[PDB]
Amino acid sequence: GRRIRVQRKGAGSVFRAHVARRLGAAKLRANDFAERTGSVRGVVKAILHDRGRGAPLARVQFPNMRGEGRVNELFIAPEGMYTGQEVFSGNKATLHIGNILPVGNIPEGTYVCNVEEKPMDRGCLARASGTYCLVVAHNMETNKTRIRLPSGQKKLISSKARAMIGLVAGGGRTDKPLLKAGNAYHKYKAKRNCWPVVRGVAMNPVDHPHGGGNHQHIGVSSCVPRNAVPGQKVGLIAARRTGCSGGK
RNA sequence: CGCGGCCCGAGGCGGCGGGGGCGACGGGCGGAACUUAAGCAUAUCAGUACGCCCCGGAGGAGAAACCAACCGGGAUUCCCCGUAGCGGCGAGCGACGCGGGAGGAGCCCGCCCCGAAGGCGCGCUGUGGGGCGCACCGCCGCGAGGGGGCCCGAGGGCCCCGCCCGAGAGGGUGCAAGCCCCGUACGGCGGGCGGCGAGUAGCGCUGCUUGAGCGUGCAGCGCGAAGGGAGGCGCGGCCCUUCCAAGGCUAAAUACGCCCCGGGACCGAUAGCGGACCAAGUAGCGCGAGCGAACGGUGAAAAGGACGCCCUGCGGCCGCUCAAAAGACCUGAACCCGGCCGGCCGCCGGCCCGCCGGCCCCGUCUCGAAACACGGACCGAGGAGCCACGCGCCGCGGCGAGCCCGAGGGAGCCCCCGCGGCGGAGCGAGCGCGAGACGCCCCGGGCCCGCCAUGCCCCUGCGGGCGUGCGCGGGCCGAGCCGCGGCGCGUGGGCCCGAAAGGCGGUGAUCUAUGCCCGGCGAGGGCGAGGCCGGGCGAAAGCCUGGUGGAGGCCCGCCGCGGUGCUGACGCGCAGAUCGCUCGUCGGAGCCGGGCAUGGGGGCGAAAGACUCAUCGAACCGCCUGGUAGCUGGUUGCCUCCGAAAUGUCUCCCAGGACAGCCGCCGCCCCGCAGUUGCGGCCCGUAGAGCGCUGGCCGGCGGGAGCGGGG
RNA sequence: CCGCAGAGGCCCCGGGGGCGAAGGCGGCGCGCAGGCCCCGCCGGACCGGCCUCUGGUGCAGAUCUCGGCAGCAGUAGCCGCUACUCCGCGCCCCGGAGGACUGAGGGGGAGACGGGUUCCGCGGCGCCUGCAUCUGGCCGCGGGUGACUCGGGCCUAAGCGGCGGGUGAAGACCGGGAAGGGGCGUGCCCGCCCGUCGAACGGGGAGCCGGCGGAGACUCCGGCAGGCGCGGCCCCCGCGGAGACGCCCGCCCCCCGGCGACGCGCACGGGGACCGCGGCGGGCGGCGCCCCGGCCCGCGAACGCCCCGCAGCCCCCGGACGCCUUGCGCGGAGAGGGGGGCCCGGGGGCGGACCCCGCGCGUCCCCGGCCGCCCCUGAAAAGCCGGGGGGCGCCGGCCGCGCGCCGUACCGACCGCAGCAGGACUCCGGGGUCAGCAGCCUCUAGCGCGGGAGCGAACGCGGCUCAGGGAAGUCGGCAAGCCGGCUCCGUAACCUCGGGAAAAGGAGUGGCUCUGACGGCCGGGUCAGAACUGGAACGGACGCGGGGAUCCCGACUGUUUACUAGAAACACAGCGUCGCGAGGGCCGCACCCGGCGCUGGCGCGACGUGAUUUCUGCCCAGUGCCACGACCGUCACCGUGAAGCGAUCCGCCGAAGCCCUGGUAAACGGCGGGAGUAACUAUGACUCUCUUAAGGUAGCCAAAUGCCUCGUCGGGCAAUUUCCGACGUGCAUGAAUGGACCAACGAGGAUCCCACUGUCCCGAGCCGCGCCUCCGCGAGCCUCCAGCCUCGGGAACGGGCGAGGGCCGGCCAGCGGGGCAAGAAGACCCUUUUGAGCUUGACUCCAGCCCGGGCCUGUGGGGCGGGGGCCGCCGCCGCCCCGCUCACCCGGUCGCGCGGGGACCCGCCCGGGCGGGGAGUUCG
Ligand SMILES: [K+]
Ligand SMILES: [K+]
Ligand SMILES: [K+]
Ligand SMILES: [K+]
Ligand SMILES: [K+]
Ligand SMILES: [K+]
Ligand SMILES: [K+]
Ligand SMILES: [K+]
Ligand SMILES: [K+]
Ligand SMILES: [K+]
Ligand SMILES: [K+]
Ligand SMILES: [K+]
Ligand SMILES: [K+]
Ligand SMILES: [K+]
Ligand SMILES: [K+]
Ligand SMILES: [Mg+2]
Ligand SMILES: [Mg+2]
Ligand SMILES: [Mg+2]
Ligand SMILES: [Mg+2]
Ligand SMILES: [Mg+2]
Ligand SMILES: [Mg+2]
Ligand SMILES: [Mg+2]
Ligand SMILES: [Mg+2]
Ligand SMILES: [Mg+2]
Ligand SMILES: [Mg+2]
Ligand SMILES: [Mg+2]
Ligand SMILES: [Mg+2]
Ligand SMILES: [Mg+2]
Ligand SMILES: [Mg+2]
Ligand SMILES: [Mg+2]
Ligand SMILES: [Mg+2]
Ligand SMILES: [Mg+2]
Ligand SMILES: [Mg+2]
Ligand SMILES: [Mg+2]
Ligand SMILES: [Mg+2]
Ligand SMILES: [Mg+2]
Ligand SMILES: [Mg+2]
Ligand SMILES: [Mg+2]
Ligand SMILES: [Mg+2]
Ligand SMILES: [Mg+2]
Ligand SMILES: [Mg+2]
Ligand SMILES: [Mg+2]
Ligand SMILES: [Mg+2]
Ligand SMILES: [Mg+2]
Ligand SMILES: [Mg+2]
Ligand SMILES: [Mg+2]
Ligand SMILES: [Mg+2]
Ligand SMILES: [Mg+2]
Ligand SMILES: [Mg+2]
Ligand SMILES: [Mg+2]
Ligand SMILES: [Mg+2]
Ligand SMILES: [Mg+2]
Ligand SMILES: [Mg+2]
Ligand SMILES: [Mg+2]
Ligand SMILES: [Mg+2]
Ligand SMILES: [Mg+2]
Ligand SMILES: [Mg+2]
Ligand SMILES: [Mg+2]
Ligand SMILES: [Mg+2]
Ligand SMILES: [Mg+2]
Ligand SMILES: [Mg+2]
Ligand SMILES: [Mg+2]
Ligand SMILES: [Mg+2]
Ligand SMILES: [Mg+2]
Ligand SMILES: [Mg+2]
Ligand SMILES: [Mg+2]
Ligand SMILES: [Mg+2]
Ligand SMILES: [Mg+2]
Ligand SMILES: [Mg+2]
Ligand SMILES: [Mg+2]
Ligand SMILES: [Mg+2]
Ligand SMILES: [Mg+2]
Ligand SMILES: [Mg+2]
Ligand SMILES: [Mg+2]
Ligand SMILES: [Mg+2]
Ligand SMILES: [Mg+2]
Ligand SMILES: [Mg+2]
Ligand SMILES: [Mg+2]
Ligand SMILES: [Mg+2]
Ligand SMILES: [Mg+2]
Ligand SMILES: [Mg+2]
Ligand SMILES: [Mg+2]
Ligand SMILES: [Mg+2]
Ligand SMILES: [Mg+2]
Ligand SMILES: [Mg+2]
Ligand SMILES: [Mg+2]
Ligand SMILES: [Mg+2]
Ligand SMILES: [Mg+2]
Ligand SMILES: [Mg+2]
Ligand SMILES: [Mg+2]
Ligand SMILES: [Mg+2]
Ligand SMILES: [Mg+2]
Ligand SMILES: [Mg+2]
Ligand SMILES: [Mg+2]
Ligand code: NA
Ligand code: NA
Ligand code: NA
Ligand code: NA
Ligand code: NA
Ligand code: NA
Ligand code: NA
Ligand code: NA
Ligand code: NA
Ligand code: NA
Ligand code: NA
Ligand code: NA
Ligand code: NA
Ligand code: NA
Ligand code: NA
Ligand code: NA
Ligand code: NA
Ligand code: NA
Repeated sequence: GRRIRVQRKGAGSVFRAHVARRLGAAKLRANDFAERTGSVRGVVKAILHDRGRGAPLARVQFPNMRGEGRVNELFIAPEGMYTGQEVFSGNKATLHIGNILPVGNIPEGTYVCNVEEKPMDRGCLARASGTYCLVVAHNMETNKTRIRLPSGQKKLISSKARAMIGLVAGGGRTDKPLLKAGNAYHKYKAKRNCWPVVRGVAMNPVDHPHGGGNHQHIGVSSCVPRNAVPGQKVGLIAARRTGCSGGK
């Protein structure tokens, strides 16, 4: 046979993300001495649309603390943030929607977004439109805090990791049908080359393990083991069960 | 927080080096497959092709941590000579020592002693010096000797008579030249003590490699030393014989293309190099890597064509130069053709010559070809069992218990000298033992040697002698060595041409597939969604009606973009995919241009195994490669003498082979033969015949002990 | 033995030769033959008998190689693109006259790419210009491309390269962690880190008119302007307004900004150019009759100054149910009103330059303010400018100079072997008819293209008409025909309520003469009505749906086998499952390193089904997958114990895996037989029996799926192997390998009805081109030889052979019975110890991944188990756990005021497991 679609994707070429006309990487403000002691004030300048992304981005201007002038940031906007609003970051930031503060100072039961797994990594956990995390409990003896992820799993992170109050803006996007093939075309034209999708049973044996036969059908079981080598891992990988169980 | 030394680093300046090129030879790495094994996977091809790196006129190797087992040799290289071994123990593969030659050459550093005596801006983290005690090339030149007659366009021709010679090699000149010219032969000049190399040697595990076999050489990882290494079977112990690794240098004898010189039983213009021609790796072909032709000749001398006459010009005639037009050119065949002149159907035979008689188209495979089996329009030229090595047998020559142009050396292609080797004794796994008795020749017996087994005797004793018994090879008064020729087989492209494939290194996204960036484009109509305004109804919620508005992968339709049907035209085309009508779509998942990206078992794919420059169920270019073929086609003069088989056994054998049979040639010897009848002895169970045996099968008539049916 | 080429010898005064060698042509003789010899003619310088030696040594064939050449044959052919004629002069060149065409998406006028001199003048016909040629893109000889303002040179896009270094046997490939530059002017100050690479369409400082040559022009000349620099002379450090703002011009550094700079769309408004109508002036044509009715011309740039400029945005007074668009929209966060400011690719006046006058619909281009749309939001940089703070100081006017390098002719003359009906990007776009940039005719401009004449057979190609009938033709209504514009009337079942729908189906339409309606302080077209009148005619050419009733498949728009398949195949929205929380998942990759990822579960990746509606049954025995399930048995190296001279051998120890215990079917898949039985018969609700992991549920059916089979019954027909409706123990239906149903849609498959017709009964007539005859030009394929039949025998179907019957010789137009006609070493079938693609529970293996030990690799503490009761020595052996930081690793930061892990991981060596993802090979 020849190389499969999954094997060809990993080599780049016509399978790279289309990044032209993107505003940049969205991140929390970097951690420094000024906000390790007090608070730093900024102002929201604009709210913009990012190609490929479902959630809006906000441009926030802060004073420069190692010289003269100003510093421009790029945040993921929580719901309810408006142009001209002033926000704070630091150990002494107040509990308002746009503010950034460490999770140790956030009361249990609060909604947070753009949480950082390890201190000083600039956010990585709740970044897609409509998502949020919950602060569950604190442990002052070990200095660790428990959170609940959008998938429902529970994780322990250090109490010095920062987050933003609120939930990500743009919630409800997936409640509307795409309806037409032309809509999915535009959606994926803003992201990467991955659409439309040809079924494996509709191919010839030379280019997929599912192809061939006098009727269209999968010859064997579709569950493959975890240790299958790269050209073999197609179908359901290491599935614990299959079918529509119906219960919890 | 400052500044001096040492150490470790940074920027600049000066002077010196490096890099790239070379179809051979040389060194170091990486590393195939075709092919053979009648299949194939270990093996082989091959430590090859090819890729990468690096010198030189040579390179590399080199002065024992060597061979050997001897009444020993003694650094490296090159020539002559020849079997241990490895191996689906198959096919295949394969060294070295001893011996004879060419050439010949030896040494250093570290460690140890002194310590700046040194190459002095460096260097004690070591420069410099030493062992300490006993005892063929090039350049320049000169260079002899014939006339007369005849006849030719010109003689180097014919006849007669001469000369030169350290020169009679050759070339030129109007026809075969020692003496017509240049050259050829004969010249000159220049050039006792101290001290021996550590992440090493070795070992364990793993990979490659070798003839190296319980390891030939190398390497990775782990462990890791003091006297050490080797002696072609491992381990432990004790001896003997030999050498001193883990640092370095070195001439000679040897190999070889381009370029220059000489020679040849070589080719002679479809040959010889692809390339004999004032322009060839040229013209021309391909996006590119690459591919790559054809074309020689007047005559001694260009003397390369006078004059004249016709002609509207184009041209023609007549003649001129020359030995000759040999006139763009030597000679000038065949096929095919025009004129004039003679005939009427091919071949063989007879004849007073058109009558009679006979005659299917060759080559090939085949039981069988005129075949409706294949190849062949015609003509010319080219066109296919050669060579090397190995093995067997035959003939001839020389010498003969011997024989022998090895390499090489003597300045003599042909002369002189010149080792192995083979032969001379076999058998046996091996320790080992070891032949006489007869014979024109041949065959056969009989004895003897070795291997195996036995009986008796005895010294020096699992040792000697004598005898006996089967089988296998050898022997009994040596026949070989070298060379030349032939026949057959094997290994090499291997008589000539012919695959579908496999490998190595390179070149392409002008077409086409997908993506990204920058630009551009879409006549005219139809339908009439949300939102908004007026009027009416209603208790309220709300509803009814007229207008406005201008949504949509909506509809009709032009250019564009496609490609349905006629299964129309064309189908030696306009065209290696076109033309005409008819048709699908036409604001969108639309169409078009340029730039850029993805590369071959890879890419790209709204998926047809589609497309990737007329090439895709694996592109193109060159090379391995004249790849292999038990299969199809072809394989070139005459006469004479002999003359088959299409069967048996085995075979991954059934379209092929080996052994036997049939046949040819070459012989040799001298010993009665026969595909026949007659006479004498013995053997066989077929035709026919038959129903005694083994089976089968119609009835008739008698006896009834016993049994059954029925009266 | 004959012959060929060459070597060593002989050839009696030293072989034969211009008194004529080799070779060629014709003719005798000799030899069984292979061959040899002699004679005549041609030719013009070499040749060879005998002996010994040597070899690239003798041709009819190979779909042989190279060269030449025949018949066929004066044959096939010189059919697209409407067309030429008379005279000078010749069908083709030039001129005049006539007749036509392309038809503004041009056979027009110009560029980009590609070509490379094809361009121009003079001359010419040897080649080419498939006929001719006096012509030419052909041949010869001379010429021809001018830039401060146009393009390139500069910028950056998608990309490419470089980078102390890293890796690999190299070639090479990969790359942020590295003491990485300037200024002013000599001393100080500032500063983390690439590119004068990549766009003759994107960005960009500035050009217009007139004229001149033979071939060049935004380039030359004349005139009039712009931009950017340099040098002299004079030469200034801000005022007005109530405000929006105005008016006369400062630079350098740090920071903050702007311009450059950006989507699509139906409409609405403005400007320009084009177009048309009327008037006045100038010129022309025709004129049988009319004609102030026909045609042509009447021009004004860049740039400078002054006025005007709707909508938009802003200022002042003051304090509201008003203002206003086609649509909207706005107002106490300040409307209307009155009075002002700013921008506006534009217009007017005066200059440039001694300007005929008015009016209007439409077309194209550009601009404007709004509104609508997106799970789509519609480039960047050089360069230029402004503001704040700081530091500095003439900065403008006049007058002079200057502006380097390269492209530049011409062409669809380009690619397809060619002067090939193919392919090949863009710009400008008149009149009439009309909805129209459609079709048809035409002004401007261009131009008669592989040649002509005759004739008017068959037959072909492209067209036309046809009595009566009307699908009877045929596999099949294939082909052709019918319909069609606009206005009015009228439109069913069904439906996802949006459609169906132009459903179906009717009627009207010309010309002329009139009437009314709709604006403005002249104009315009449109809509409606009436009389009259033409062969019972009017969308009079052109352009332009035939319709209806049903079944199957796919929801729909879309895509596909370039060159035989456009579909029911693929895609699709929707639905469902599975994996992953970054120290992760999936993939690339020889190594170093990469992609998703400028990402973070409303995400990313892997699969199946395939809109809506209604549903989606039972089975975990098999195979697969999964257990932070369990360590039962087995299962490595290493380690450790016993024995041994040693090599070694025997035990223990026991990671993953398997085994074991469970879960899982929108995982792969699977889903039964035999008997008896109800008051006629028949059937079987019911009973018995064997048996599975479970025994096919809801549905559906002789279906695109039913062998038997043309199943049985009903409908439709005169008559039906077709079609529709039912029936069902269904060879072998069936539930996301999805079941059933379905409005809209379809160059999809199928049956019937209306209308229509040469499809047919059954053919006839006609038009143009070819054919045919002529002048000019002029090939391919094929070919053992030949070319009349019947029978026989024969490789079993003869042109030839045996026996009979016929036939002078030579040609033409046609034709398709033969020549087993041609085109190709059968692709079907078999064999060969010949392949390749693909599969897997064939056999032998490899990457990759998982798991264990050792090295890398430090510094401390502790627990357990082994060397009647222990106590062990504190040194012996194993396994295990918890710290610290210094190795090692990861993150943040411009190293401006700091983190996370950690002796584990990673890497390397050896060992075990998984492993059609991949490789090689076999398949008597
Ligand atoms: K799919
Ligand atoms: K080898
Ligand atoms: K045959
Ligand atoms: K045949
Ligand atoms: K011999
Ligand atoms: K390939
Ligand atoms: K046989
Ligand atoms: K009997
Ligand atoms: K440019
Ligand atoms: K020009
Ligand atoms: K899907
Ligand atoms: K199971
Ligand atoms: K069925
Ligand atoms: K019936
Ligand atoms: K269709
Ligand atoms: Mg398919
Ligand atoms: Mg497969
Ligand atoms: Mg199929
Ligand atoms: Mg230097
Ligand atoms: Mg070979
Ligand atoms: Mg073989
Ligand atoms: Mg073979
Ligand atoms: Mg083979
Ligand atoms: Mg070998
Ligand atoms: Mg050397
Ligand atoms: Mg002389
Ligand atoms: Mg001479
Ligand atoms: Mg030493
Ligand atoms: Mg080997
Ligand atoms: Mg020994
Ligand atoms: Mg040497
Ligand atoms: Mg030649
Ligand atoms: Mg005769
Ligand atoms: Mg006869
Ligand atoms: Mg043959
Ligand atoms: Mg045969
Ligand atoms: Mg036969
Ligand atoms: Mg024959
Ligand atoms: Mg010949
Ligand atoms: Mg003898
Ligand atoms: Mg050959
Ligand atoms: Mg070959
Ligand atoms: Mg192979
Ligand atoms: Mg390209
Ligand atoms: Mg392209
Ligand atoms: Mg729209
Ligand atoms: Mg549409
Ligand atoms: Mg056709
Ligand atoms: Mg034809
Ligand atoms: Mg790859
Ligand atoms: Mg005979
Ligand atoms: Mg066998
Ligand atoms: Mg009998
Ligand atoms: Mg002569
Ligand atoms: Mg020869
Ligand atoms: Mg011949
Ligand atoms: Mg003709
Ligand atoms: Mg016309
Ligand atoms: Mg031009
Ligand atoms: Mg010209
Ligand atoms: Mg020319
Ligand atoms: Mg410019
Ligand atoms: Mg310029
Ligand atoms: Mg550039
Ligand atoms: Mg531009
Ligand atoms: Mg000028
Ligand atoms: Mg010009
Ligand atoms: Mg020009
Ligand atoms: Mg070409
Ligand atoms: Mg053309
Ligand atoms: Mg019919
Ligand atoms: Mg019929
Ligand atoms: Mg039709
Ligand atoms: Mg469809
Ligand atoms: Mg469609
Ligand atoms: Mg096709
Ligand atoms: Mg088709
Ligand atoms: Mg049922
Ligand atoms: Mg059925
Ligand atoms: Mg039915
Ligand atoms: Mg049917
Ligand atoms: Mg019918
Ligand atoms: Mg079934
Ligand atoms: Mg199910
Ligand atoms: Mg099914
Ligand atoms: Mg015949
Ligand atoms: Mg006959
Ligand atoms: Mg015919
Ligand atoms: Mg015929
Ligand atoms: Mg064949
Ligand atoms: Mg064939
Ligand atoms: Mg066989
Ligand atoms: Mg194979
Ligand atoms: Mg395989
Ligand atoms: Na070099
Ligand atoms: Na040299
Ligand atoms: Na010749
Ligand atoms: Na001559
Ligand atoms: Na015969
Ligand atoms: Na044959
Ligand atoms: Na033939
Ligand atoms: Na004897
Ligand atoms: Na349409
Ligand atoms: Na297929
Ligand atoms: Na070959
Ligand atoms: Na002769
Ligand atoms: Na030959
Ligand atoms: Na004219
Ligand atoms: Na038109
Ligand atoms: Na979707
Ligand atoms: Na099955
Ligand atoms: Na294949």
